Amino acid sequence: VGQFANFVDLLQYRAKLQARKTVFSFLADGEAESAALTYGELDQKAQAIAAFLQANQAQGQRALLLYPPGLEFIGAFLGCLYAGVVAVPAYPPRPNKSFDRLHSIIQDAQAKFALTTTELKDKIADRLEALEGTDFHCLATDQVELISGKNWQKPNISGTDLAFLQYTSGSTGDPKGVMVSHHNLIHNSGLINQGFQDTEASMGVSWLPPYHDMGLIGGILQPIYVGITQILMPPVAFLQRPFRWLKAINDYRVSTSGAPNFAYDLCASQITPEQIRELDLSCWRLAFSGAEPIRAVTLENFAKTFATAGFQKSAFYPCYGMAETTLIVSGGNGAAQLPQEIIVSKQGIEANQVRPAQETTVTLVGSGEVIGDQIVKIVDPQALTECTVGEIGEVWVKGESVAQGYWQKPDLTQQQFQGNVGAETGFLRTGDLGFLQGGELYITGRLKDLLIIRGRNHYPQDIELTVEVAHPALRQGAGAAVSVDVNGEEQLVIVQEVERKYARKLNVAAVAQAIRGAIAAEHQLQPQAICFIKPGSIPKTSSGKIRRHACKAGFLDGSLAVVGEWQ
Ligand SMILES: CCCCCCCCCCCCCCCC(=O)OP(=O)(O)OC[C@H]1O[C@@H](n2cnc3c(N)ncnc32)[C@H](O)[C@@H]1O
Ligand SMILES: [Mg+2]
Repeated sequence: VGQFANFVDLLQYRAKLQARKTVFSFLADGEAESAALTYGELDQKAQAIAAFLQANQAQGQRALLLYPPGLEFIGAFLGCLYAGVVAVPAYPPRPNKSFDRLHSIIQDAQAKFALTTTELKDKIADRLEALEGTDFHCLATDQVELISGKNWQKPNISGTDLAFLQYTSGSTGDPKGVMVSHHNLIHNSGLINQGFQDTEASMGVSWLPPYHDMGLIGGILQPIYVGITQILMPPVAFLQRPFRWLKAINDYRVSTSGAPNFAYDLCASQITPEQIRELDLSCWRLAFSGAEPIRAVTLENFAKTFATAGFQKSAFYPCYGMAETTLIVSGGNGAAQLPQEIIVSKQGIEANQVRPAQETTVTLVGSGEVIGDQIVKIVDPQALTECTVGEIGEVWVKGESVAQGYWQKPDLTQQQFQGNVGAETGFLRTGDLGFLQGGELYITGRLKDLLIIRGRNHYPQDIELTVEVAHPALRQGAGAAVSVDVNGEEQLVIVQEVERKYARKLNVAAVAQAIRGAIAAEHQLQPQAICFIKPGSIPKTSSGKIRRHACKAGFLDGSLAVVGEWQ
């Protein structure tokens, strides 16, 4: 299984050894099973979608995948890998909504094809002719006869061949196209396994969106790499009823499931004690947390709320990675059983220094140990010099899981993927600030979002966290801290969402004073402005990640749903 150069060779091996073993079982409601596929059935569907793609002239071309969460997406993705089509996964179009995001990906990828369901094709095909022209082909893959796979021409695949374009969320700018090779998929899959240590006997459940990151290389490809059964449900099922995630873990004895930090909080806040009494989570040995700052308070609250249900905090597996690194770089608590946490000086962090406080203290959770034969270095963003111990700098990654570059973006590719430091070359600039401590990599935040006000460095998420809890009328997770230029000097602007219940009876001055008071105590900062926005109006990615730069653009252009303003 570890001699496989690509996932096409690998699934074909699994379709022989475990043909009748169930690979994916989809619960459309997060409760009852709706559909399933065996390794043999997944292989056959893949050869058939492949043959449909090759006859449709898609080989060597880029194809958008537009599918609802389900097994059709999975089959279309593996069909593209079998066919030699560069797949471009994306969130599907939704009703009463624009296709701007989708057209922008089509223009960037120079895609000639959209792969979708019969239902969506009948609703979007003419809109795609309007936007992309007649030479663009919206194809449906859900009604391909399985006998078509007899006409599949196996491409001569090498690991250096490009498999798919993984587009970034667009939190810091425009989505960029990550060129993920076949070797990138195989190398990182092994890296996830050197850390997760899963076996053919491991069970998995995943509500994560299948389009990108943890949902695709981990929720779809890792089950196939390890030869295990994965239970899958739509993210909306978990979001509406978080108990469905933990009930599935209990029901199928799931060993390995995980999600971003916010999901652990929602499970803790929205699961009743009667529901906790229906749970047995002793089966959960790896509970991963990635794609978002891991907060120490969230780890403790989950461990405390669910210890009666058998959850152990030793199961928490902190992990870090990005699309430019395929998926994972660091993970695990090392020789420790519990996620390593350091208590350091707040003002020190604002000064790129990690030191004890002698000064308010901050608690930082490690994002894991560098997994495998990859090399992580902490470098100064401007001087391109390697930071010493206790210094905070840009995380730099050199390894075989580093993507080939950004699609049709040559200048940015040389800048971010040709990182030179001292006598070293070939490093990827992650754009993430952090530091090395205890063999563990800690992450402080994103460079492009870092706020520099009054000669001090301020992390936007640290300020957003203070504002959300300042008044009950503020919606948590729906706020942005941005720097605007006032007379040549940088100042702080807060764009925060008000709660739907508090929108009509909102005391702008009272809540603004609660906000100014909290930011001054914790950050010694005075907001130039506080813009209160309507519930659900914050510029967000398709994932839900806040676009802070677009909040500053909208404040400066007046495009926000303003229900209140302070200046
Ligand atoms: C059968 C068993 C199943 C197997 C499952 C395996 C799956 C587990 C591996 C997930 C490893 C995590 C990667 C996430 C990718 C992504 O997140 O994709 P991407 O959209 O490119 O965002 C990138 C930016 O997210 C921010 N970020 C990511 N990790 C952060 C952190 N630990 N702490 C703070 N910030 C963080 C950061 O800023 C980063 O650069
Ligand atoms: Mg990024």
